[PDB]
Amino acid sequence: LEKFCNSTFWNSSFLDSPEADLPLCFEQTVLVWIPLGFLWLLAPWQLLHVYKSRTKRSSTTKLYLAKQVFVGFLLILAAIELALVLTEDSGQATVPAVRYTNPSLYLGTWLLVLLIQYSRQWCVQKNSWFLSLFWILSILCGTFQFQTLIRTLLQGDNSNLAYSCLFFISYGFQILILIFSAFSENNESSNNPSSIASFLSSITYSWYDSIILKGYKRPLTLEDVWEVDEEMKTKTLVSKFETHMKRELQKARRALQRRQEKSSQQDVPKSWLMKALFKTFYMVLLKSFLLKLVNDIFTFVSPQLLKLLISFASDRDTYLWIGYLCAILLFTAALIQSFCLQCYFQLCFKLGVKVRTAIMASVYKKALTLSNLARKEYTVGETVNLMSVDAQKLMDVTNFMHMLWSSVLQIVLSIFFLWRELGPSVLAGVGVMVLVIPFVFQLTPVLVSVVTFSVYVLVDSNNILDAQKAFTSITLFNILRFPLSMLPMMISSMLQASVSTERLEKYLGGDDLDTSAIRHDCNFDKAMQFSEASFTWEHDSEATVRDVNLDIMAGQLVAVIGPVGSGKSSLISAMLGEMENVHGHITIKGTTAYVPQQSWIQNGTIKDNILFGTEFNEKRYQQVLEACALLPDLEMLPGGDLAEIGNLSGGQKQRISLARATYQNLDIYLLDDPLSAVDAHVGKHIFNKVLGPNGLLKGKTRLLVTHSMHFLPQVDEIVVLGNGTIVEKGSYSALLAKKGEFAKNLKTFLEYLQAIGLFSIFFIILAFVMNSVAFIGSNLWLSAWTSDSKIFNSTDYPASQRDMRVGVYGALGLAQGIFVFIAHFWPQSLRSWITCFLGIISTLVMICMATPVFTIIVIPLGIIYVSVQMFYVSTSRQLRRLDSVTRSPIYSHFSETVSGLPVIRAFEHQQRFLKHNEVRIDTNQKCVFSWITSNRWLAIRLELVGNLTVFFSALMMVIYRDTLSGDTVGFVLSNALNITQTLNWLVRMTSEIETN
Repeated sequence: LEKFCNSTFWNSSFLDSPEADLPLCFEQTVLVWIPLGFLWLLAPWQLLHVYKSRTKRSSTTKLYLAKQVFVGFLLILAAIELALVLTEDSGQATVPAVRYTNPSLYLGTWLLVLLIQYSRQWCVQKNSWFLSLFWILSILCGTFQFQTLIRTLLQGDNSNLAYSCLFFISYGFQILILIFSAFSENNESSNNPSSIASFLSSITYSWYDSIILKGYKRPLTLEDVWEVDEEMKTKTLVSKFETHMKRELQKARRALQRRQEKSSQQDVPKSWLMKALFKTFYMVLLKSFLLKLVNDIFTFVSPQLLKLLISFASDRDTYLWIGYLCAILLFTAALIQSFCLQCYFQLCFKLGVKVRTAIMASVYKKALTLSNLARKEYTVGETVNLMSVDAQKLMDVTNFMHMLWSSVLQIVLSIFFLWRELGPSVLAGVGVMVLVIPFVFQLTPVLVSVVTFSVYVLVDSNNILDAQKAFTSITLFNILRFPLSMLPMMISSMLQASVSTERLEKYLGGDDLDTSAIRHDCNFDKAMQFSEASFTWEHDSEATVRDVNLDIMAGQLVAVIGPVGSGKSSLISAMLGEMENVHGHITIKGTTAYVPQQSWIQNGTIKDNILFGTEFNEKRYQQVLEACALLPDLEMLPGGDLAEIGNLSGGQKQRISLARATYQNLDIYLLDDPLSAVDAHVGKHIFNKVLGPNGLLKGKTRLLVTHSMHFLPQVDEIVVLGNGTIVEKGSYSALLAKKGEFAKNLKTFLEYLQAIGLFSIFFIILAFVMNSVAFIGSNLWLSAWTSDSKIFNSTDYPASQRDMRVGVYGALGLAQGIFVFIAHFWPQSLRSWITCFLGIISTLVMICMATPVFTIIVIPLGIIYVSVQMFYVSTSRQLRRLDSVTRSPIYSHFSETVSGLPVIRAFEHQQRFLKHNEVRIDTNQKCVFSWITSNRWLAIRLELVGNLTVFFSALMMVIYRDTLSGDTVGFVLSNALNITQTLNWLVRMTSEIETN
C-alpha cells in the first residue's frame, strides 16, 4: 500500500538509532486497522445475542447519556476532521487517500459504538467485555500515533495543526469514555451486585468491595451475605445432572446385562458417575482449560525478557529505547497473567461447588425411593457419609483436575528452556528436583543451581557462565518448583476419587422400591382389602404372611389379634410396601397414617412436629392436644411447646406420635401397637378418644395390632392371626361365646513470646537473621563469577580461577542450607511466615543495593500490602464461621430423613421433606461462593503490589544505566520476578495463624 499513503511502510532503518520512530503509513494503517476490526467484525454477533434476549428497558440515566454524547462529540471531531481535509479541497494535491478514510471509517465505527451502547440499555451487565476491550485496544494502539504527533510539533515543524489537534482531542476522551464504562453501573435493585458489575469490576473483583468494608466496621450476619445466583440453586442443578444420569445409568445397564447374555448368544453398570457429571458441566471445562493455556504461554515471556534487559545493560552502547520498551512490556505481561490465572481459578472453584451440591441433593432424593433390601447394607452413619466425605472428595478433585494436562507442559517446556541455555547438563538439575518430589521445597532453590552450574563449566573445557545464562536459568528453575510440588497431592487426590466415584455409583445406582403389589384405591366398597396375597420379609423365603384374604368395610375398628410371632407386625408393614410381594395384592383406601412402633420424633419443638405441616387452629390443635392427653405432659416440660426434642422421656415420645397423625385427619389410621407403654388409664380414653366410638376419630377407619386386650371388648371385628394366614374372623363376644379357638386365645391372657522465653527467642532471632544474609551472600557471588566472563575470553580462564568459583559458590550452597537446617530444626505455622517474610525483604534489600531511589517508593507499596491483607483477613474470617454454621444442618437432615423414611412414606409428605433440603444446601452455597470470591479478590490486589516492584525497579535500571553494572541488573531483576510467587504463600500463612 506504498502509494496509498505515498509514504514509507516498514523501512527498518527507522528503528536503528536513538530517535527511532515507526513509519507513519504503518502508524495509521496496521495500528488503526486492528481496533476497528475487533468491533466491525465480531460485533454483529453481540448485536443479536442481546436482541434475542431482549427484556424490559432499564431507566435512562445520565451516565447512559454522557457515554452516548461523548461518542457523539467524537462523531463531531471526526466529522470536522473530514470536513476540513475536505474543505480546503483545492490544495492543488490529489488528497493522499489515507487522509480521507482514517476519519471516514471513524465516523461509521463511532455511530456503531452508539447502538451497541443503546442495546446495552436492555441488559443486566451494562458495560460488556466487547466495549471494554474495543477501548483497551484503541487507546493502546494510539500511543504510537500520539508519540509521533507530539514529536513533530516539538521539533518546530507546524505543517499540520488540523490532524494534530483533532487526533489529540479524539484520543483525549477515549481515556475517558472508558473511564466511564467501568464506574460500576449504579443500579442497586439486584441483591447480588455480581450480575450488575462492568467488565472491569468483574476482572478486578471490586464489586465485592462493599461486603469487605461492611465487615471491618461491624459483625457480618447471614443476611449481609448475598444470594447465590439462580444457575447455582439446588433445584436447577439437580435437574441437569438427572437427565444425563438417567441416559447413562440405563445405557450402562443395558450393555452389562445384554453383553452378559451375548456371552452366550444361543451387576451394576461398570461406569457412569464420572462420565455423567462431565456430559453436564461440558463448558465450565472448555472455557477453563483455555485460560490455563494462555496463563502458561504468558508465564514463559517474563523469564525470556530478563535476558533482553540484561543484554542491553551489559552494553552501554545499545539504544535507550530498548530499555523502556522492555520494562513496559513486562508490566503488560504480568497483569495479563495475574488476571487470567485468578479468573480461571474462580471458574474451577465454582465448578467444584456446583458438583458437590448436585451429588449431595441426588444422594438425598434417591434415599426416599430405594428398595428396602438395598437399604439393608448401610447404617445411619454410613448413609450420611455418602454425602459428607464422598461428595466433598469429588469436590476437591475438580479443582486440581487441569493440573494433569498443564503440569506436564510446565515441566517439558521448562526443560527445553533451561537446556537451550546452560546445556545438556540441564537434565542433571531436573534429576535432583525429580528425586526431590518423593523444608525440602525451601532448600531446592539453593541446591539445583550448585548442581547444574558447577558441572556446566567443569564437564567441558570450552564453556563459561555468562549472566545472560545464569540469572535467566535461576528463573527458569523457579517456574518448575510449582508443578513438581503439586504432583504428590495430585496423584493421591485423583486416586482417592476412585473410591468415591465407585461408592456413589452404588447408592445412586441401586434398585428402587416396588409398589405394583399394593395399589392405592378410592373406590373399594370395603375400605381396606387383602386378596389372599403373600408378602415376604426376606428376598424369596417362604412368606411370613401368605394367603390372607380379608376385606375390611369402612369404619370398623379391627384388632389383628395374634399370639406373639404369628406374623402380625408384618401385615401393617406390608400394606405400606416395605416387605417384598410373594403373591396376590392388598388394597387400602385413601391416605394413611402409620403411627409406628419405634419412636421417630423429628428434631425441632414438640408443637411444630404435632403440626407436621399445618396452621395453629385451636379448635383442632387444642382438641387433638387435649384428647391425646399430651396436655399434662406439656406443662411438666420446661419451656412449653418451644421445648426442643433434640430431653424427651420414653413414654412421651410415644404420645406425640399418636397426635402427629391425629391432626392430619387422613382417611385410614393403620396403627401398629400404638399404646405400647401408655399408662392404661390414658390409653383407655385414647382408644375411645381417637380410635374408638367415643372420641375425636370416632368416624375414622382404624386397624389396631393388639398384644394387649385391655380395651379388647369394644374392638368391633377381632381377627386372630395364624402363622401366615388368618385363622378366623369374628366379633369379640361371638368368639368368646363359641369359646373354641378363642377360649384358648383368651386362656393365653507478645504473650506467646514469653512462653518460649524472650531470651530463647533472642537466640532464636539470632539463629533466624543470618539466614537472610546468606541469600545475599550467594547471589552476590554469582554476580562475581559472571563478572569474569568479560576478562578471560581470548585464550581462557585460569584453572585455579574456575576452581575458586565453583568452590566458594559451593560453600554458599552448603552454608545457606546448614543455617536453614539449624534454623528450621531449632508448630511450623510460625516458622513458614518468618522465612517468607525475610525472603521478600531479601529481594528488597538488594533492590536498594543497586538503586538507593527505591527506598523512597518501597514504603508506599509497603502500606498497600499492610492494607489489602488487614481487611481480607477480617472479612474472610467471618465468611467461614458462617460456612460451618450452614453445613452441619444439611449433613444432619439427611440423618432425620433416613431414620424416618417409614412415616414420611406413610403420611405421604415426601415433597415437603425434599425441599427442606434444597433450602438447607442453598444457604450453605452462599457462604462458600463468598469465601471463594474473597480469596480471588486478595489475589488481584496483591499481584498489583508485586508487579509494581518489577516495573518501578526495572525503570530505575533503564534510567541509571550508565552507573549500574552489566549483571547487577540481573541479580535485582531476577529476585524481583519471584516476589510475585512468595507473596502468594504469605497471607495464606499469616491468616492461618490469624485463625489460631
